Amino acid sequence: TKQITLYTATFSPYAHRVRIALEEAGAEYTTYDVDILRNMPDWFPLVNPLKKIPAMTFGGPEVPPDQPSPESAKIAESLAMLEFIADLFPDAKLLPTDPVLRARARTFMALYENYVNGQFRDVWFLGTPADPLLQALEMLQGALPPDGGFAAGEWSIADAAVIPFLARMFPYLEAGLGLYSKEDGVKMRKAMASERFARIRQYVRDCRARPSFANTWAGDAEQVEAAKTVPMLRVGEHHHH
Amino acid sequence: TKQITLYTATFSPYAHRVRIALEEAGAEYTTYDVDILRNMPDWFPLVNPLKKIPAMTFGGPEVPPDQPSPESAKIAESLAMLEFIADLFPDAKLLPTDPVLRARARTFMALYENYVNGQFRDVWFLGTPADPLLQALEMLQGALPPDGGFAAGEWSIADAAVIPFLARMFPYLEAGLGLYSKEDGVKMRKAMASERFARIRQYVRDCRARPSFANTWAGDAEQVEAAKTVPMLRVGEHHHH
Ligand SMILES: N[C@@H](CCC(=O)N[C@@H](CSC(=S)NCCc1ccccc1)C(=O)NCC(=O)O)C(=O)O
Ligand SMILES: N[C@@H](CCC(=O)N[C@@H](CSC(=S)NCCc1ccccc1)C(=O)NCC(=O)O)C(=O)O
Ligand SMILES: [Ca+2]
Repeated sequence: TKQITLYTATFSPYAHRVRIALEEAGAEYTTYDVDILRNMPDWFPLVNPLKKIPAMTFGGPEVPPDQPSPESAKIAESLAMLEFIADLFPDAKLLPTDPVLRARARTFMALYENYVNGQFRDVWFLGTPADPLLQALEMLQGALPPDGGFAAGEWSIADAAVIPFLARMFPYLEAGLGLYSKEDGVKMRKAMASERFARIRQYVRDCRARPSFANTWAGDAEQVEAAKTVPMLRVGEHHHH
Repeated sequence: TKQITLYTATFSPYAHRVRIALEEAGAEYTTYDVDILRNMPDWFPLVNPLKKIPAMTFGGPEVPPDQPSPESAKIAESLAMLEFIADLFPDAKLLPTDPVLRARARTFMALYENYVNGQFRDVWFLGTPADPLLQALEMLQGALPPDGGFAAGEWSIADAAVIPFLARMFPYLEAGLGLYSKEDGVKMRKAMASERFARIRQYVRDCRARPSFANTWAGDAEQVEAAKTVPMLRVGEHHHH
């Protein structure tokens, strides 16, 4: 198989998505953990001109990750990477075969990206109000099959897309990480433990139980420590509405 | 053989995406145009509970669009619909077969969704400064093959995803529709006419020349009039500095 190199960082939920999918695929791959606390290496724009993590190279000669080759394909954007891995490894069935079930997976990924993800970003990094995030999570939970299972029934890349963010939410809340107020932290912790969110808590447990999560997660406390190194999580800053 | 119904509106670039893809697929389908100036029908949340257009039903008995059946699948989110149409009509080759070229298509869609679409929204609906939108458009332009072609080479759903927005930009600017100032309107019109943006103009021309655009566009002047009906475009209102 043509080589896969993923440029990643422990804190990054977008990178985590692609690590999960690569584990589920059974792929051979290399990871290279960047250090955002130091100057970005001058080679990094060769693998992602937008200066984003994850970055992915595919094919080309086998080279050290810090010496990327011009011959490798440079694949940008985590959701594009998820669909790429699903295309590369059809025997791993990272999407359903049925068109309608595949659409459920794609719909779930779009619902998350369009209505939930920006709320996580704004509540955590800007300290905007928590209620719209809780409303968007309740909407997303309503898209899950009610009786159990994953977004499209069997596990798929839709679950790789979403679990990195939901799995960080619980330990980040408990550690008090984020720019939201104390009041909104209390509200979120009570809501996420309440009966209204029992289905999404089961979904999180089901996704975390898979080896693809265990093998790509540093541990709750270690992930909290990695997130504390993120400059935009301006420590000691909180916003109040 | 299963029925497709698309709930649409002329002004909506998101619905336009799916009309283009259905044309390219050679699908048999029904459209039902909603009227956002009157009360939303009580049946509409049965097809989409987020109150969004487009909405799609698939399968079930043939029924009038205003009497949707519980037996049809209810598909939400325009990009999920595009991928669904590609899956349903494999002989139409609405995505490449090669995995790397497929990833170019997905990347282009993610670049537009994540970095460009929100700039269009800020500038048109809030009147924020135009420079970040021009920067994001230059980035998107840079992702196209420079010597010609569509986003992934051959035409794909990536081009159905992006042309509705780029095609509206030119006539909207010429009509002065959107919350940006005259100064930023002049700036954008000059920029989009300059050699800096020749490649994206070629892209717009190439996408517009296909029958799938012609058969799904009401004409520039008619599309402008339809957009004037949108409340959040606040016709007559402009924000300065
Ligand atoms: N749309 C993109 C988004 C990727 C992204 O935002 N990644 C990083 C942000 S980009 C980043 S960390 N780039 C680092 C560039 C760099 C490389 C090497 C050394 C130093 C810096 C992230 O996880 N932020 C945290 C959050 O939003 O919760 C995608 O889906 O891949
Ligand atoms: N993420 C969604 C976005 C869909 C969306 O925003 N659609 C409409 C907005 S939702 C809409 S128009 N809802 C109408 C609901 C309705 C149905 C029937 C009667 C009355 C109202 C739109 O085109 N807005 C214009 C723009 O953003 O440029 C998608 O990708 O499908
Ligand atoms: Ca439901």
